[PDB]
Amino acid sequence: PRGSHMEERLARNALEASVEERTRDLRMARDRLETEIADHRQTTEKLQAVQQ
Amino acid sequence: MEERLARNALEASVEERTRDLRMARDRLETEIADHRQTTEKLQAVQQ
Repeated sequence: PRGSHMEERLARNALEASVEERTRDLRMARDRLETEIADHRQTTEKLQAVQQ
Repeated sequence: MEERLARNALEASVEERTRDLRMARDRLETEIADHRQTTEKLQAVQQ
């Protein structure tokens, strides 16, 4: 006993799960990298201030 | 001179971090762009 769009909804669930998990991974990578860039910016700004 | 060598080593370290962070940024930019085109194509095949 199957709905007329059951297979299509299951395919949608599969694709959605994968795409959203990739999205979370890329958000996390982006977060880590922004934090590193901020550390680097603080470091360079402070070293610039003391160079003269 | 010791202070000059230490200075240059720190300078070199900082320039290296700049290069690595730019490489990482460029790569993640491409990854994000590619993912976005996947999501847009996904979304349009439904509607």
